[PDB]
Amino acid sequence: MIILGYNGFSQIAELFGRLYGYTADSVDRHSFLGHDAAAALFVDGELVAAVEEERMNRQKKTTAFPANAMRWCLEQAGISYEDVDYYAFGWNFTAEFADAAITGLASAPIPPEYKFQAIGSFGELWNGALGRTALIEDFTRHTGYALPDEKLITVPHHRAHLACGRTFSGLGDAAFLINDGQAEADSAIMGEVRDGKVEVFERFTIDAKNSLAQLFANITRYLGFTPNNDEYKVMGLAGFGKAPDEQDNPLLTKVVTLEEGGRYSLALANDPRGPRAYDPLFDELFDGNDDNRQEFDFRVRVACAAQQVIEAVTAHQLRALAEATELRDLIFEGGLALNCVNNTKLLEELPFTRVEVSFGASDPGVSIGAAAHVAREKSVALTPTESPYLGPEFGEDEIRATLEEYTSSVTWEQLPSDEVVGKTAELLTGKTVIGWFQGRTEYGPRALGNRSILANPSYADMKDVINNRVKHREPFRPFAPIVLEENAARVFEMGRKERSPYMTFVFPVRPEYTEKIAAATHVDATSRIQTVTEDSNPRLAALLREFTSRTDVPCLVNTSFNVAGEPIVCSPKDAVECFLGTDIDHLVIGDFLVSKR
Ligand SMILES: NC(=O)OP(=O)(O)OC[C@H]1O[C@@H](n2cnc3c(N)ncnc32)[C@H](O)[C@@H]1O
Ligand SMILES: [Mg+2]
Repeated sequence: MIILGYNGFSQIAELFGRLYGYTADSVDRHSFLGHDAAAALFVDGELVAAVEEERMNRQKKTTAFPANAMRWCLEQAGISYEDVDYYAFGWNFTAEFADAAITGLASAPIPPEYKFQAIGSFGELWNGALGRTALIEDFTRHTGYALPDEKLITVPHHRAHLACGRTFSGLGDAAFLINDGQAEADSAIMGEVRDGKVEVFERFTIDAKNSLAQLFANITRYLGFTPNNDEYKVMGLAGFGKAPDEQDNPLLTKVVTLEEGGRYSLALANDPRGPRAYDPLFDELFDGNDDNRQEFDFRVRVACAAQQVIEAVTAHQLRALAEATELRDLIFEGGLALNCVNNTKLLEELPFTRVEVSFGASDPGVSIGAAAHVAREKSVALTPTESPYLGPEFGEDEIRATLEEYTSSVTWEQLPSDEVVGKTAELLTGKTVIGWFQGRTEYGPRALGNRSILANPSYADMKDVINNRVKHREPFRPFAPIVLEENAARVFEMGRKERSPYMTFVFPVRPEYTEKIAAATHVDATSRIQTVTEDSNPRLAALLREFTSRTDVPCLVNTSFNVAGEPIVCSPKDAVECFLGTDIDHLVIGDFLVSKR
């Protein structure tokens, strides 16, 4: 039983650019489905391989067919397209949905002129990208394998999110919340998993016009940031501000309405100007004009408001789900689980003992999920696994061959394998920013110490220094720390958590370490931490013991290894080209210590 799950449409790029004006140069360029195209391959229940097409084609959140990733996934498992039993697509645009979607459109309080325009666009998206026919054509043009209808199973988007979380959570019977920007028809659902069987409580299912995630997205656009690429900047800005009273939160009274059964709805959900309608309504709530919106204290006030909406709405949803079932082990998946601040708050302030958000809570995870969903259904007992390190590895010979292609630009020494960790630790004792390239490429949006820039957080000026050594760093972004699992409770206020290996939860820094791990903390006194063990990342675990024995510092800064708007480096080619395009001191890539000439 070989099952491959994927996500992408080659024509989705073209169609949104034309129909909705969402073009490659627009701030709305990441705001259409198919973003975070990828492949994930299960052989006999072991998740053998996975990587996002953004890492291969080097184009961020690429909506493309994941051709290079599917190539690589098959190569890793040493098979071809024809050995795969079922392909899993992480969207389920069936005829039944399209039947309901038109029927829905027909039945709506709208001038029929807007109705023709909408139904016709949905047609262009249907025929162009979404439909089972477009899919089979799209696959067949790109792989060269002609995909038998038999071998293609489309998974409901939200169900694909669910399948990702279950694969990595460790749990059995669990409650769950999926809350993403938009699915086929829903924007969020809740239910439970009991003794293998998923059950959606349809009573909580929120429609796509009442989208909590896309409200935050509109807010991100409002403040001159890229919606669907820069929402953390809002979360980030909520750090420098005080939350209003919930009765004093303009967005929580004139935009969002809390309904019984943990439901909610939005003013201007049915306005046929689309979502851009909220732009002037936001000016009418926050003094907004053309010399105040992209300002700081403005950005901060809004941010706090938006962040509180997020905290407020999701809190309601989960309260409801509390009575709806007995279970207190929660799976939170979908893109609103990217709000790591909010994730901690749900855990601590609500009745769920355990809350598991995976490194694939976002759409990148729906490629893994799509495959997992089909497998479990095929009674294929799934080998439990916690590892995000699912992408391309590189040998000692492939790195040495790449560094020789750059003899003119960099020098390098090849250290003995088990001395590297200790030599990098000695460097890291200084005001030194490091490139760290080891093991298989990590999956999802956060770098978890295989394609990382590392640095010593103990020096007070290190924040300013990292941002200066790696020019081309994207602003409004705080630095996150790595720590060994054992030092987590000592250094951070963990509450109900004993470990956070994916940077999915934020935690307050205890006062006795605030000067020691400064660079890896926000002004909120918060760190989006990655716990590390000899089991999860032995080389990374080892680095920390060497670094900590020398400095008595328990944490290293771990920030994504990339320039602005470029995705995380995948190849060693990628790593060196980045190292040279930055003022980073050194690059430790496998057993090699690269320096510049
Ligand atoms: N399925 C689909 O359409 O893609 P998806 O599941 O990846 O959507 C993620 C959604 O979460 C929003 N989002 C991203 N980061 C966020 C954060 N920190 N807080 C709140 N919303 C966030 C983001 O703007 C987007 O609306
Ligand atoms: Mg999604």
